[PDB]
Order: sequence, then structure tokens, then C-alpha cells
Amino acid sequence: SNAMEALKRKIEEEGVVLSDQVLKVDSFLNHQIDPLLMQRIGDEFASRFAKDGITKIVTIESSGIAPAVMTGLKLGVPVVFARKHKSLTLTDNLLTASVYSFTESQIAVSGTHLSDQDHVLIIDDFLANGQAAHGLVSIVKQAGASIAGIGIVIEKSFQPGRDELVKLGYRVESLARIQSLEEGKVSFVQEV
Amino acid sequence: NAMEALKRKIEEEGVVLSDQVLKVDSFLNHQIDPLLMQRIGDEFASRFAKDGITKIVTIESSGIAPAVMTGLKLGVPVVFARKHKSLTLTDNLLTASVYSFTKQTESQIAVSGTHLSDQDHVLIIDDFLANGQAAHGLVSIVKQAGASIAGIGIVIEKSFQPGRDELVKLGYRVESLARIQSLEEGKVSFVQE
Ligand code: NA
Ligand code: NA
Ligand code: NA
Ligand code: NA
Repeated sequence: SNAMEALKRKIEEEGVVLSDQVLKVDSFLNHQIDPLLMQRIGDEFASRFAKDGITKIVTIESSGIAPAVMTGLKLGVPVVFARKHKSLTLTDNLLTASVYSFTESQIAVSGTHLSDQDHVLIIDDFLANGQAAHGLVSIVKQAGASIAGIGIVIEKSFQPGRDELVKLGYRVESLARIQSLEEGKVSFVQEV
Repeated sequence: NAMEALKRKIEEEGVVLSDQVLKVDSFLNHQIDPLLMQRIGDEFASRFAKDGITKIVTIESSGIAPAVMTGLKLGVPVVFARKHKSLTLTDNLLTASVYSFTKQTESQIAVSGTHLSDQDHVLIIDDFLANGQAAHGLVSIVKQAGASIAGIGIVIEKSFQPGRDELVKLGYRVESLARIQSLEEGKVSFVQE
């Protein structure tokens, strides 16, 4: 009945394990979007960061946008999405970060929409190797803003992304934590 | 209402570039105002509340937020077309060619047919309507799936450009929340319809 249970159900029902490293969730998160699920997700992120003085959400196009906007809606704050490609109006005050895929690409945000007055919640769909998250952290730091934490819809706990961010002192709130995709099945991190 | 809130936001925060491009990065195209998006989504939902919509189709990236807010209110899933290769986008791909009048180039957009049924009755949602090519692209993809089009919801329409008339001529219901008559001398004039 909570967002974590709903999300785990969806992953169990509709997620397709493609390999040891890849989970396909195109039916609800990455191509088709379940807006009601996104609202529950946003409400859960908002609940976790309710008392933390969030002024702004930062995410990256495209899959991050829906959970980010639902979080922004609940908290009553604006949402900024970083861009991966040249666009028509993203032309000045560019804050950029290099992101390499396991080669390298640039992501960008206009500093016009981020100030040192901001206390930012980063929201993203997947946490795997963590390079995009590090990039968003860099961009927020470049703006002189502080980071309240990182909200992730699906985390692959068996990849290094989470540990890197935690080591750097960041609060990581992952709604689904996957321990393994071995044997073509999703195994979640154990809960007591 | 949503239209008036949008119009005020455009007037107060929009910047006219080169007397013809409307920059609205503070609330629509880079920074997103979620509350305004929800109001926008609710208005689109109200206009199509009696159309038996089963699904919304949009295109990354700026179309996603108003589309998802519309889908939330209507209680329907939202499918966003892709402009670039995705890790898992590989099955049943339905593609359309999109021409750019402004840069005289063509690009390919894609949707997996797995998320589009011949039983679907689709509402297309997009942020801008100008020359209309992405909209025609989405129409094509929906038709390729054998699905029907209930209409097209647009946040900002540049009414002096031919996109709207092209879609309307073909019999599509176009619902534009802010209709821009002109951007000349660096200011926004709305259609008084
Ligand atoms: Na992402
Ligand atoms: Na992703
Ligand atoms: Na668009
Ligand atoms: Na646009």
C-alpha cells in the first residue's frame, strides 16, 4: 500500500531481467510512465525530505523527470532537469559536468535556475555506477548550492554507485534496492 | 484558471528572443513549475474527460511533465517517444520522420509498439506547437499501431505558424492553452478567442 510495496510489485510483475546488469522497466518507468505510481513515488520522496528545507529538485532528462516533478509537486518546489544534448534555449550561464559510460558525454544546467541560496534534492530513476549522480552533484556544487540528498527510484545495490555517494557523505534514499539480477530474477536487498 | 495562470507566467517570466522564439526556461523547458504543470494537466483532462481516453502519447523532454500531469488526472498511462537510442528501447519499434523547417534537417523518433494497442484511443500532449512536425510524427506512430487519436493538447501554440491549421485540416481536435498571435517587437500578444 506504500510506494515501496507498489514499486516492488510492479518490478516483480512487469520488470524484465535482460542480464546480470540490466533490468527492463519500460512498461512503467522508462518509456511508458505510470503517473499514479509516479505520484506515490514523489509523495514518498517528499515525506523523507519533508523537514529538510528543500528549495529545489534537480534531475536529468528524460526518465528522471516524472518522479522529480511529482516530488516537486508535493514539496512545493521547482524542478530543474539537466540536459544531455544541445537544445534551443539552453544557451547561457551553463554549468557542465562530464559523464562517462562504462565513452564520455556532457550534461548541463543553466546557473540562472540554481543559486547558492538553494538546498537541493537530487532525484533520478536508476542508480547503477553513479556517474550521472556525481555529475549532478558537481553541477549543484558549482552553483554554490548545498545538497540535501539523493532520491532514487531503483537502485542496483550490487553496483558501486550507492557506496560512492554514501562515502562522500550524501544521504541516499532508494525506494527499490536490488541485490541481484542473477538467474534472470530480481532479488531485493533483505529487510529485517 | 490554467490558461490565465499560464498567460501571466508567460507575460511575467517569458523572454522573447529575436522577435520570434519564446524562451520559457523558468517554468516549462528547463526549470519546471510542478504546480502550474498540474493545473495544465487538469485543464487538458477536463477538455478530454468525456472522450474515453485510454492513453497519452508525448515526446521527450519538455512534453513529459504536462503529459504526466494530464495522465494522472485522466487515470491513464503516458508513453513518451524517444529521439535517441535507449538501452532497452528495441522491441516493436514504430518510427516517424520529423523534418525541421527552421534548420532544414530530418530526424527519427520512436515508440515501442508493445505500449500501443489497436484498442487505444490516444490523447497527444506536447509543450509547443509551431510548425507541427513532431505532432504529425506522433499522429503517424499512433496510426501505425492501429490506434485512434482523440485529439492533441498543446501548452503553447504559436498561432502565426502553420502547425495548428495543418492538424485541424486533417480533422484533429487541437486544444491549445496559450495561443500566441504574435511575438513581434519583443512582446507576447495572445489570441483573444
Ligand atoms: Na536517469
Ligand atoms: Na534511466
Ligand atoms: Na515538445
Ligand atoms: Na519544446
